[PDB]
Amino acid sequence: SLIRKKGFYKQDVNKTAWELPKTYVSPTHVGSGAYGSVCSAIDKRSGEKVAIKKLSRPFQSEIFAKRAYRELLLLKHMQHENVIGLLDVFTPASSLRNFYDFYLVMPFMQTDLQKIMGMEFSEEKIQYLVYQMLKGLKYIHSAGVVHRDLKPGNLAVNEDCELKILDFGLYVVTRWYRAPEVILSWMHYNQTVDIWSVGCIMAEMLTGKTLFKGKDYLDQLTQILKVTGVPGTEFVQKLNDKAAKSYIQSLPQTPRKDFTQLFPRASPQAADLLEKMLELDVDKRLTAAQALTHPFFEPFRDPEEETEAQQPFDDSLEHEKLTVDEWKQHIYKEIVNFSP
Ligand SMILES: O=C(Nc1ccc(Oc2ccncc2)cc1)c1ccnc(N2CCOCC2)c1
Repeated sequence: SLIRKKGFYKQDVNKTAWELPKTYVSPTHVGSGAYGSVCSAIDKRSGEKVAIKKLSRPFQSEIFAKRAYRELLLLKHMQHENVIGLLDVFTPASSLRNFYDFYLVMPFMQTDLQKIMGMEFSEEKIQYLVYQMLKGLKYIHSAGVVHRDLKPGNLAVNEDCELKILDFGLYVVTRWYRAPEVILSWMHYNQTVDIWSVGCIMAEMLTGKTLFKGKDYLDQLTQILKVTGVPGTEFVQKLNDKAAKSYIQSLPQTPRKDFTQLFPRASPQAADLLEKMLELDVDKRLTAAQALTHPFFEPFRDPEEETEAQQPFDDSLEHEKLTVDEWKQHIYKEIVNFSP
């Protein structure tokens, strides 16, 4: 019987107590979040900088335990350059009675797109970043996983502009990057909801300004339609929301675009790619794989880097309804069963 496993040491980080293995040193506060907090550290074994996430009271309710479990499984399942992944998982606990929390170890990312946004952006930089986005999206999609909430705050970068996607498999919150069909639920969505997000993010890189805002979903829609133009009969028919369909048929039918005019500084190839991602029709909107073939990425394209998951993300317990204690049992085993 022990207080914590050997080789662990107690240290305060950002005025909270952290219990870390010896191999991780010089922990340094990074951020405090909704369900945990993060620090950086040096893996003295390799001297490389990692990020360590302390889960906060993951076992306080079935909802917290599932979520914490889900994050672990997803990070573990994805193996891709542009998708955040797992280097290590640990807990100071020595038994189930001990089991209060666990730590996720991941590669350290200096910053994110939300924090370096606004600064003009050359098209070459845009080509490079967006190309990495699409590759990561192609990978998670191929595993049957959609992000649903892609945003600059979710795209981590280092100083070399290497990119990894975060937080995949997640009144009036801001929904600037969200797909119309999700905000209005006016037809069923596919994996190309994330592509809409990429379009909004790319557009913002080009101009320095958020593409779509609005106090409420209707004003956002009005801003979206200024750009996409009012959709034609082919699209209108696919709508499963008759009230929305009515509303759309009753609008001043303002024709689409000329994205060359909406983005008067964009290259033809960039405007063309934008046109195909900012597409209302979820059946015509580009997939990640298809957008990767676009000429806008010619200088960076390497088909070999455009991998797919070999296996679909398969959580048999995704639907299950279990007791917090049972959840801890599974999370506990996964941690034991893990290997770096
Ligand atoms: O990226 C993730 N986690 C994560 C991202 C960044 C992070 O902090 C870092 C990482 C690297 N460098 C700096 C900070 C810590 C955890 C992540 C992936 C997939 N699913 C996630 N969840 C879905 C279920 O509930 C919410 C959690 C989280």
